[PDB]
Amino acid sequence: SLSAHEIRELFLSFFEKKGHTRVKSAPLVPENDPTLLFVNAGMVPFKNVFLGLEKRPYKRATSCQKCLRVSGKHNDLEQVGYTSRHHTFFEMLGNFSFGDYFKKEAIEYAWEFVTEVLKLPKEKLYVSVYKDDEEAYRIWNEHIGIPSERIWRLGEEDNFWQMGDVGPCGPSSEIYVDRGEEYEGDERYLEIWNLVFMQYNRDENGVLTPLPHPNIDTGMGLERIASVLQGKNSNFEIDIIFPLIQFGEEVSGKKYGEKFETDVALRVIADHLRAITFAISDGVIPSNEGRGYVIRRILRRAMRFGYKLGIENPFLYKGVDLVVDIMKEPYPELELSREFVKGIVKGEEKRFIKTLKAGMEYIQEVIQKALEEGRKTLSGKEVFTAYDTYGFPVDLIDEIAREKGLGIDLEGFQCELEEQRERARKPVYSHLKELGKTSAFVGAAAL
Repeated sequence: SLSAHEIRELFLSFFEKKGHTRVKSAPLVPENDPTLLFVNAGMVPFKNVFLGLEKRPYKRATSCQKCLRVSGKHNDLEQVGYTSRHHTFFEMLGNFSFGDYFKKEAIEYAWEFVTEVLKLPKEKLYVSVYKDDEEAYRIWNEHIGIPSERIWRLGEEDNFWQMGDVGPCGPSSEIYVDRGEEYEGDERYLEIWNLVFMQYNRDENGVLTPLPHPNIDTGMGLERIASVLQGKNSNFEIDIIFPLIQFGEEVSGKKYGEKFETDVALRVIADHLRAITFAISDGVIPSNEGRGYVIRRILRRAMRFGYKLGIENPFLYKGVDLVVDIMKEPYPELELSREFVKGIVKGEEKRFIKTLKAGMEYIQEVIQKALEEGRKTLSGKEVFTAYDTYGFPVDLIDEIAREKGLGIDLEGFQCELEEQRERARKPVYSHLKELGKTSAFVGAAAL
């Protein structure tokens, strides 16, 4: 019913209709936060304002934020392709108070938007609050008029938010849509909005004291809500994503929705195309460490799944064109970076494709021999070969082996690394013993 592009502008213009200043998406890469690789949510750009370190001409903000979930405590990379809900890159709609309005308004606005602007039947909406948050329950039940039967009081894991282990925190309220009895669990009661009531400060001892000025933080995933409004069962079948699945079909000659493993590769390519396009446009260069390596991995993973579909040549650079053309309205700057991003991608593909094929042969070889001889893991040496000789990211090796039931000898791989680190001994820096763990985020040459 509503195009993804349409949903975005509405959200923005609706909150703009209420004192909110439309702040544009901060780049995926944090200008000054060398600890965090990518912006993973809404408030990150606004973090200091929520703390009182940065002032702002406004007390109300709204935005559609370019987000990546490929690092640290918010890392969905391992799941991308296997489900219908996970992303590397995605857009988050948010409304924030610093701290002007609190729970009531945040709830009032959110209810209005979902009922009036989104036009979703109110009897098909469920809400969750923190069991100890009586104020929030009250607002929903009495003031908004949600029957007690469509309100959930849940615990800390479900309804309490924290900025970190210390600092600003508070209860949260999530809005769900009952998609029908034809579904199950969180797929039936699909969350579309998370409202955060930044109410408390947690000190170094874990004690919670009230904040002088309560804050508001919210997040609504654009791809997910669009799937509800477009009646889709997957984020990948939406107007602004499905064309990329079709790009995968056209190049491979395989069809979506026939074989599960075929769809996985298709979803991986479609999603990764958006990630690489947006990251390289925002200034990231594929390298062997940090932000550059995460995208190298993403790009390599996509190359691998395409080759799994029988694509013997580079194709990912062609997909950039589609993404740019699909996302040029809300992000007109993607057009200035188009050819630049395309060239970078093609060069990366061209640089690694032959080494990927040769590596896949080696990996499938030792994998096959291990099954013939009754081995349940790839030895440390074999993992080091594919990682060092063929430049395969560890996570990728672990995933290819996982396809046939084999794990990877982690202690043996750690051992092998010290022995290699030793060849120089007898950029990036690793504690000894960290090396096994550090190798999941850097290329072999970086060690």
